[PDB]
Amino acid sequence: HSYVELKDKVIVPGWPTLMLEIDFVGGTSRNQFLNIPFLSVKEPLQLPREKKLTDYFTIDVEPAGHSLVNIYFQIDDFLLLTLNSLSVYKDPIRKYMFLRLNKEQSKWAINAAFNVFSYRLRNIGVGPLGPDIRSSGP
Amino acid sequence: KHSYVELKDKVIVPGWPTLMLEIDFVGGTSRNQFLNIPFLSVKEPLQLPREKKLTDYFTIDVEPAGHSLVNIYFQIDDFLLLTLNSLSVYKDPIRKYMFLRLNKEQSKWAINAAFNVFSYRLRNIGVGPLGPDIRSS
Amino acid sequence: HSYVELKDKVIVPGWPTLMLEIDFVGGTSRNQFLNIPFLSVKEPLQLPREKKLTDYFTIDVEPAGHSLVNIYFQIDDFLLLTLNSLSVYKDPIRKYMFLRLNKEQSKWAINAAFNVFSYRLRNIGVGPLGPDIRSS
Amino acid sequence: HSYVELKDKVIVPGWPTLMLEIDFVFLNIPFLSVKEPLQLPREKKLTDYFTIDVEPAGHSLVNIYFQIDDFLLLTLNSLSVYKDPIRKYMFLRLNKEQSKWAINAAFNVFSYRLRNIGVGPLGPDIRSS
Amino acid sequence: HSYVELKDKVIVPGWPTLMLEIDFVGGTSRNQFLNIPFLSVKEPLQLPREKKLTDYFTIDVEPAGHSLVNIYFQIDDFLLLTLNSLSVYKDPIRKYMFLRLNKEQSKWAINAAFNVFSYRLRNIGVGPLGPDIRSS
Amino acid sequence: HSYVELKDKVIVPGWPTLMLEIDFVFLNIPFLSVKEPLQLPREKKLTDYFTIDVEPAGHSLVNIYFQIDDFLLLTLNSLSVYKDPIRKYMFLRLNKEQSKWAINAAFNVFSYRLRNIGVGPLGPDIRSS
Amino acid sequence: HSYVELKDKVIVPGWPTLMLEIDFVGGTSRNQFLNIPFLSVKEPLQLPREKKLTDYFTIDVEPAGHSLVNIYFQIDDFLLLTLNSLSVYKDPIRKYMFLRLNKEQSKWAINAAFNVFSYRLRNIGVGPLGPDIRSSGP
Amino acid sequence: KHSYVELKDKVIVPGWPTLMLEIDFVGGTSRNQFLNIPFLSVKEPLQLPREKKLTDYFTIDVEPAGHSLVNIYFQIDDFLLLTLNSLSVYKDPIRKYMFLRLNKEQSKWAINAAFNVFSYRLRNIGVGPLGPDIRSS
Amino acid sequence: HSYVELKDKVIVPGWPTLMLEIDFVGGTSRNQFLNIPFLSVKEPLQLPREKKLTDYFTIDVEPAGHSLVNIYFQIDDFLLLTLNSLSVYKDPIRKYMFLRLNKEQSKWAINAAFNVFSYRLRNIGVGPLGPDIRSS
Amino acid sequence: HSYVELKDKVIVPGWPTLMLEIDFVFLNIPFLSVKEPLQLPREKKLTDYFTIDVEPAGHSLVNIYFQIDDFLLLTLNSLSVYKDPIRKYMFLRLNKEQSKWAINAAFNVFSYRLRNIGVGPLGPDIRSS
Amino acid sequence: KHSYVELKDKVIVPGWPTLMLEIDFVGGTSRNQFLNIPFLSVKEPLQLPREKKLTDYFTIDVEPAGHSLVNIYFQIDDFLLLTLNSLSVYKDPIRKYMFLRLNKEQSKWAINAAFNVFSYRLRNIGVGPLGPDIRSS
Amino acid sequence: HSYVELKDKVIVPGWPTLMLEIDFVGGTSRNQFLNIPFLSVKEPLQLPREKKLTDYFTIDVEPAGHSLVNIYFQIDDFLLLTLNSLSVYKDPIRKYMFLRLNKEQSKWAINAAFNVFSYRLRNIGVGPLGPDIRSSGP
Ligand SMILES: Nc1nc2c(ncn2[C@@H]2O[C@H](CO)[C@@H](OP(=O)(O)O)[C@H]2O)c(=O)[nH]1
Ligand SMILES: Nc1nc2c(ncn2[C@@H]2O[C@H](CO)[C@@H](OP(=O)(O)O)[C@H]2O)c(=O)[nH]1
Ligand SMILES: Nc1nc2c(ncn2[C@@H]2O[C@H](CO)[C@@H](OP(=O)(O)O)[C@H]2O)c(=O)[nH]1
Ligand SMILES: Nc1nc2c(ncn2[C@@H]2O[C@H](CO)[C@@H](OP(=O)(O)O)[C@H]2O)c(=O)[nH]1
Ligand SMILES: Nc1nc2c(ncn2[C@@H]2O[C@H](CO)[C@@H](OP(=O)(O)O)[C@H]2O)c(=O)[nH]1
Ligand SMILES: Nc1nc2c(ncn2[C@@H]2O[C@H](CO)[C@@H](OP(=O)(O)O)[C@H]2O)c(=O)[nH]1
Ligand SMILES: [Cl-]
Ligand SMILES: [Cl-]
Ligand SMILES: [Cl-]
Ligand SMILES: [Cl-]
Ligand SMILES: [Cl-]
Ligand SMILES: [Cl-]
Ligand SMILES: [Cl-]
Ligand SMILES: [Cl-]
Ligand SMILES: [Cl-]
Ligand SMILES: [Cl-]
Ligand SMILES: [Cl-]
Ligand SMILES: [Cl-]
Ligand SMILES: [Cl-]
Ligand SMILES: [Cl-]
Ligand SMILES: [Cl-]
Repeated sequence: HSYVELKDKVIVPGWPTLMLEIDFVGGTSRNQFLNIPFLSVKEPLQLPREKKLTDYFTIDVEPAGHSLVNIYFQIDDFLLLTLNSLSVYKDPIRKYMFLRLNKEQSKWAINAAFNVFSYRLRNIGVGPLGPDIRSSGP
Repeated sequence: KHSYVELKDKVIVPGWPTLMLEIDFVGGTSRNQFLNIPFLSVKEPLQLPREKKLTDYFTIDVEPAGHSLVNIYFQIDDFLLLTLNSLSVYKDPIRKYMFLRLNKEQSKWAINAAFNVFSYRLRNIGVGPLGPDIRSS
Repeated sequence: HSYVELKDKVIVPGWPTLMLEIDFVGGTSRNQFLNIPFLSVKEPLQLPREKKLTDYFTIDVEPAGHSLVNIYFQIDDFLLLTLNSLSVYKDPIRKYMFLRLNKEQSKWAINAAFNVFSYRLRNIGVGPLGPDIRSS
Repeated sequence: HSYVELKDKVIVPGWPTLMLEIDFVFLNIPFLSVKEPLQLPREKKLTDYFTIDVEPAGHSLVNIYFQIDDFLLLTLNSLSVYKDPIRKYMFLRLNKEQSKWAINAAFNVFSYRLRNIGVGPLGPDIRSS
Repeated sequence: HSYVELKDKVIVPGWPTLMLEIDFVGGTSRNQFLNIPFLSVKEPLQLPREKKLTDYFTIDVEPAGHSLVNIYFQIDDFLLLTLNSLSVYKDPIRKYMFLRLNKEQSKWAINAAFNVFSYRLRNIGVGPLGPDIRSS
Repeated sequence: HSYVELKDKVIVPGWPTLMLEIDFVFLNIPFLSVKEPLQLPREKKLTDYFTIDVEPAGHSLVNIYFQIDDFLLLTLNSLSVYKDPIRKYMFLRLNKEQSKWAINAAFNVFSYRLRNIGVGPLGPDIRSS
Repeated sequence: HSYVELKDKVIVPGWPTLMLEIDFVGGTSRNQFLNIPFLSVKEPLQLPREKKLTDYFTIDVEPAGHSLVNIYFQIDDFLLLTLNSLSVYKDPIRKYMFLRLNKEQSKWAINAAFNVFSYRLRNIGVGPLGPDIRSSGP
Repeated sequence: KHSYVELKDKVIVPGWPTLMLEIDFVGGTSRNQFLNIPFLSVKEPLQLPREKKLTDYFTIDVEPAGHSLVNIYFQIDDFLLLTLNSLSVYKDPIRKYMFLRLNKEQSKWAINAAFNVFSYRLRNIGVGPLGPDIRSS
Repeated sequence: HSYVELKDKVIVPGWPTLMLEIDFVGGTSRNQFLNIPFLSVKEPLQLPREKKLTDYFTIDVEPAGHSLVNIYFQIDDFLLLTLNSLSVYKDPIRKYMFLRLNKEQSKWAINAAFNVFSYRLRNIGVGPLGPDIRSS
Repeated sequence: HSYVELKDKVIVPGWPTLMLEIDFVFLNIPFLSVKEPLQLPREKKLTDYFTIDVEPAGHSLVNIYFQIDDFLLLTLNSLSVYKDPIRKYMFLRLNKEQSKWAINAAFNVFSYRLRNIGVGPLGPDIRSS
Repeated sequence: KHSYVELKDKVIVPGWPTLMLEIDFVGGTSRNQFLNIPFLSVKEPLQLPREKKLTDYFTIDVEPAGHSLVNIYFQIDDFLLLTLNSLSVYKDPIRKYMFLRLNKEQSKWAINAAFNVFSYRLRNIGVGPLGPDIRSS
Repeated sequence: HSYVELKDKVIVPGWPTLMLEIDFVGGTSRNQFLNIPFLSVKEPLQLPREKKLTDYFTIDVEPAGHSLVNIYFQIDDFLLLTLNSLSVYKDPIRKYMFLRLNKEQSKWAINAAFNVFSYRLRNIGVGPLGPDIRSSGP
């Protein structure tokens, strides 16, 4: 297989957001969390409270330059189905993915030597013009 | 259908007074870092009527445009649009539906605040001593 | 006249550096100074006895974008002669000039509404590969 | 001779890393992807092989120039994943914030080292796929 | 006229803060500045281009006790308008005012025989619960 | 809702302690007398449960406001010697010197923790008498 | 039993002083000693050079507030007799006592987490007006 | 029997020149921390005769008043009492036997020095620019 | 007149110290101030309200050798009276004076081409053996 | 009494050392050559025996004055290689740079200690020849 | 045989303009530390002809004189010697072959650079405000 | 035996230099090397690449004052021959030697508590007037 890029275009302004929050080992201050707008979704995600994220969603942080980091992903079939069914951009999710962070995003990941303590997905809702904005594409 | 178009950098002209967009978030992390965006260069200061308020004329909306960048979307009432276009040093740049792009660092901040806007304002900043000489040059 | 750009190329790796230290009105004690590498010079800029860079310079910060700022300057006739004779890049200095700050450096000027409290000159030396680097 | 850039493409996602860490009188910079760990002889130290010079390259950006002795160069070029990127005369670019930090320190480096960073759980799969 | 007290209640938890940074004549390099949280404001106090707080203010430290000191101030007409329009507490600012330093803060003014070297304004932001706190 | 004060009376001489320690970008504050040690689950950390906000409350004094997640609140209220003092929204007052320190740091907290402090030789006798 | 407060009023100005000096674990600089004027005495204390203070006098430092500490005491009968016989205020000493320190006094005790390294009593003499002052009560 | 009475805070009047009591201890810990006590507000500066000295007019005595607080006790000769009362902005506050209270921090310092006074003085401090306007207001 | 030497002996171990803090034009943010123990005094030098040491002093750094520098000063009449009445060493202060910097202290003045940005006065206390030491 | 200088001649090349180390609110000063290591009783600490006072002695140089309790004095005088150099009242001189450092700290010492430094490979031969 | 004689400290006269010798090394360690040596006090500024250069008039050579100290040896052309002697406040101190001694700290620096001179110059420094009053006194 | 001083006078200006470089344990920054001009030599030193310096040349750093250090030396017969034959000052080298460093030289040695990591001899060549200078003695 290969690891396919999850590109920026899966973020569609005005649609609720799925956010991947990452905390690194030795992080003390919370403004050190790496928060990544991950996917725009038609409705918020809800996983079976029984199931854990760690069993359906593996992440891995690697260096990609002198101040860049990439995030690599393993996504279980059942979550890929769920995510593909929520995603506003049409079915962008594959089993093996990655996305590139910019230099600003990468600062704390480089400092913790890519050592991850905890991660999660969080549903982030929309602002006052959200419907208008998504309705307004050219 | 209308379109959301970009208020680009060219609308800031060096030497002219500045209209500054100031946004505060609800649960923004890190202290003493503000979101101050020079918004539009103006020939004369903005002055809204005393009884009416800004949020009757001006609505904003911060959303993500990708895995790192964030845009402020906004809707501008017809009255403030005429006023702002008439004051604007750049020729009539203002439209009813727009956005401006945040930079890499500002995006990070807005993301960290979960895009959650507590308030915002528009403030007049004057010019330094060489201002007159800079615009007339 | 026109305000002509003092561009990045007048900083040449391996030569001592002329630097502009700026303090903005407001902010916090925690705030570092804004420190702008300004000109690569043959040798340290020495001012006449009892003088300061404020005595030959006049600066004015103006926005140039949604997160960008330029610094505009007016440079006195004698300092103009001085900096043109120390400059590594051939005679880059004019009386009316500006330089463009990046989106990091502008952050500090914008939150102070462009208002400078003070500035002064600093001279910076070169490390152990300096001459080697400029030769290459 | 000329100081050639050690470009970002010497970093290969999936393989272990050499982190350049620098204390100005602090920054971490991934430096080189390697096939095996670096470990100098017991009775030498990095500064026997490696000189660092931090230098301004514009009105905001800063480069780190460095000179690599021949023994460290043949060693690093053998361990490197990317094929023989290392030369005697080189530089690398710091970002907007690293630069500022460097400027604030008047470019004075107090110390520096090279540290082996192992890889994540998908590491071997990323590079092998 | 009378010197009216700018009391503690004009600092309101959860709002940005206006601060007065004072340097006293004498003392030591080790001495921290005297930093007095002065006014809670809607937004940061921005001064007109090229101006400083010294240009609108006049301060005078006098003892008020065996280990107590007050700061007296005379506030210029335009800054008076400005601070009364940013104030969170409703219009607390008068032209002639004083504030009472505590027995810790007075220690620093008394050992300098009340003599100020300089002062300037600082603006301080709010943490992650700021708006939450002011709402409650 | 309202931020209620965590008063001094939650400190009971004789019983072990929870020390709030805070590093501004340093102060120790006895925080809560507890019957048994606090120890969070292995895979969480304090800042998952606990937000701190330092704020000026006059011309000299400073308070620390904080928000406590429900799990940490039920946990702390069970261990507490004083009966259920802990709420979701609270503050505590710093002294004249702590305040100054806080002001000098522009109220910026770099880190904070909660540490178990055992008791002295008369500890059990003090509380039991 | 209970632990009885040794109140300020046992300090009678103009009379020599008994001082309790406390040093904490990890104290480096001597201006970190906690010195407490403990009792006013008619004459200086002198314990049998044979006997140790630690056998007749136990101390214990506890928290009492967010920046307050209290000192708790166990006083052997023989020292209580001795102290009661020296004390200017009439017989204030009991077997189980405590006194409250203010916030200023408590700073280094809070920093060492109440961990005591060493303590002692010291006789502190009087100034030039001492007799006049003690003679002058209203 | 006489009594030792308190020289209270009210005898310091803002806007008037200050008579400052300065005490040095023998083995005081911590450097650059002085014991400077503003002592009495005066209409005109104090000036003792050149030949005579302060310790012929003024005697001080630092003692503890409890487990934390410390008082400076003092005895003031009849000549300096007349002089000080005549100079005092507050109406005749000075008596022959007095004390003033030290604060929590100063007590700690005096305790740490074992109350052991090396020397002391009385020094005139002037007024700032608003002084005149503050007392006549 | 002549510039008379303020010699080392006017610093007397065990007494508070009067110090001159100097900032030179140029250099680096990293540069410590040049701090010269200047006079041992009975008590702290207190200046009149609103005044600074620059208001009574005039200084001029000149070289005295291949790595040596002296500081020359002109001292105003009232400050002359003040420092002569606080001096521990009997009346050492004249209107025109100089003091000799050592090869370490001159290093800092020479690299700035003798050019001072500012100076101010500092007062330094004494440790726990101070009076003991001066008595001995 | 008088504060007498602890001169350089109390340092005897070849014999182990007592290093005076001082942290201003950092300097190492060889202090005394000793025949055997110093080790205080378990329940005491240096500052019980030893007071330090840093003081300016000219327009550039600084001395460290110190007072040595009688027990530490008899102990140090027995271990000393040079014969009984130690008195109750003493001082030592700092160099041009140590001084500057001391001045920069407003002479404020945060801590100080005495550390045993063993000897080199020729140590015993140097002193015995 | 000629001799290399010392340019001693006496040739620097306080109150007069300074001729400063500035030396840069090739691989000198430590940043922002320069080798600036005040070289000779002069009545008027030095000004070499525009076409000719310093290294045609002036040659320097840094060597060790022992286990710690280092001397700068130099050779001075006949033209610059006449010029420098005529400008020199001190009476004719310059000869064709000389040296000056470096101090303990400067020696260390020169040693660390392996004595390896990259370039050097002579620069005029003026006088402070009391200059006139200092030399005429 | 005794340890004989290797005095400054063995440095003869204008003649190439032999330099003893010393690095101390815990030295991080290279401007912390102690470099000592050791001997002036008629030609550069060249030891049999087979042989090590450590077998022919032992060094030892000792304290000699509150800010002074001395370096003590053991020099094998074969290197003494070699050094004596190179040395410009006539035959100054003995088996047991020492030299005194000044206070400036001693700073980093005192900081590392005299603990040596590595040392070596390095040949340092001469400047543009070197021959003239050595020819010019009075
Ligand atoms: N995404 C977004 N949310 C905003 C904005 N302004 C206020 N908010 C609030 O922040 C929340 C998302 O972080 C939204 O509430 P809701 O998501 O709970 O409906 C929304 O009401 C904005 O400009 N963008
Ligand atoms: N590079 C990398 N390391 C990780 C990640 N998550 C956890 N780690 C841990 O951090 C270490 C690298 O800093 C690895 O251990 P290892 O180096 O002992 O193999 C690994 O266990 C990740 O996403 N990327
Ligand atoms: N709280 C307290 N602890 C003390 C005191 N004296 C010594 N200690 C020691 O300090 C520790 C608390 O900081 C205790 O150990 P423990 O916590 O392992 O029981 C105790 O042994 C004291 O007076 N009070
Ligand atoms: N208690 C006290 N002692 C003083 C004072 N001034 C000087 N001293 C000296 O300090 C000592 C007590 O610390 C006293 O000596 P004595 O106690 O040895 O008799 C006393 O002489 C003072 O004001 N109060
Ligand atoms: N004093 C000294 N110690 C050295 C030297 N070289 C190495 N050392 C080591 O440093 C230590 C002293 O700091 C010694 O160990 P030791 O103290 O355990 O005997 C010794 O092994 C030297 O030249 N002088
Ligand atoms: N010793 C010395 N070397 C110098 C000087 N100026 C330049 N150099 C160069 O430094 C080198 C010695 O460190 C010399 O080259 P070389 O020794 O390779 O011949 C020499 O050319 C100087 O003034 N003294
Ligand atoms: Cl995609
Ligand atoms: Cl667009
Ligand atoms: Cl544009
Ligand atoms: Cl360019
Ligand atoms: Cl300047
Ligand atoms: Cl109030
Ligand atoms: Cl200001
Ligand atoms: Cl009682
Ligand atoms: Cl009373
Ligand atoms: Cl009162
Ligand atoms: Cl002298
Ligand atoms: Cl001043
Ligand atoms: Cl000579
Ligand atoms: Cl001379
Ligand atoms: Cl010899």
